[PDB]
Amino acid sequence: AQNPNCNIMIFHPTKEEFNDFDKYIAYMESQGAHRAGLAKIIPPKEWKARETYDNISEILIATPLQQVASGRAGVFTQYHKKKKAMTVGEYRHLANSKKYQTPPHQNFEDLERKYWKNRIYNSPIYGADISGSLFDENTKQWNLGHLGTIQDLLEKECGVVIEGVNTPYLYFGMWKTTFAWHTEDMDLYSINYLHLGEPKTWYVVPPEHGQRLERLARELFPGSSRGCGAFLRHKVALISPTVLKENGIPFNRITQEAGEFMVTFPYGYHAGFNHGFNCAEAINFATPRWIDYGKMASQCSCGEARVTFSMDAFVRILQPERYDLWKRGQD
Ligand SMILES: O=C(O)CNC(=O)C(=O)O
Ligand SMILES: [Mg+2]
Ligand code: NI
Ligand SMILES: [Zn+2]
Repeated sequence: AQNPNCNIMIFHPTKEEFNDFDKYIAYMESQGAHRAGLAKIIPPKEWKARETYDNISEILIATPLQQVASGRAGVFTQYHKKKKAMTVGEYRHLANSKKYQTPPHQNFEDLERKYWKNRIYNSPIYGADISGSLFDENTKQWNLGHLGTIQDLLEKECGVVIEGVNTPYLYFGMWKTTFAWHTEDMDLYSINYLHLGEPKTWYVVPPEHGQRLERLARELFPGSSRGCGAFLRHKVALISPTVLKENGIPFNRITQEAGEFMVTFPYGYHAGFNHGFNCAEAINFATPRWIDYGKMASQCSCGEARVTFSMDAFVRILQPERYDLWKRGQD
């Protein structure tokens, strides 16, 4: 069995290997990359996402979100407070302000220490889930707006034709912006490209050990667990690496820098934080190997998780027994 310790693997495809996206994902899996839940892909030196980032300031962040924490430094939740609209140029100036800018630090490890010590005492502002793309249309390789759609994958594998679309989303971050512990909708894959700016640190639990993280989360968040049998779908709970180590939960960590892709694999729980002002693009995708994970994915039916239109069909076709309850949670 490849990668039996479930380490995060880093790939360096050549320009030739970068042509066929599906083939390269299958290659990484042949080497055991999915066992980690996360992989890093460094694009060939000849590749670029677009020519420059000099003209992005006028993109609108319609509903910036202030991420307010509650709890203790290593075990906390966050809620998202809506703020007034602002442009990317306005948001960048805000991220760089004395109130929000990255503090002086020695290296990524020192910054990680400062994040877990101090995150809860501040409320950073995030642009999230902004439909759009920063890939140039002429970028043919690994262009996250030109991938094969999940609806087409389901049709190819299972024969069923369904409604729905699959487009990418932009994220604008600043120091201490935080992504809570979660798997993707329907335990899909994700791909994330860091277009510009400061890094993102990721934490990940191997898919084969995801239920260990779920059991710890039920212990640490006991009222939320009573409220919903899939409350991590709410995407609000944080647990630090020190707490995970104290509780014996298997995990790994890695820092993504600008110009790098990260792939999350089905049922790989992940969480993390941004180091400073940045912009990322991400989208969900599927392969044949996902189908079995989609069929088994937990679902939130309490009303909190509310998701895209296109998840309806996935539930309806892959999880018909659950469909009526889940749809009630959507309405
Ligand atoms: O950029 C982001 O905020 C978050 N990305 C992910 O959790 C992902 O690609 O799965
Ligand atoms: Mg612009
Ligand atoms: Ni994710
Ligand atoms: Zn719920």
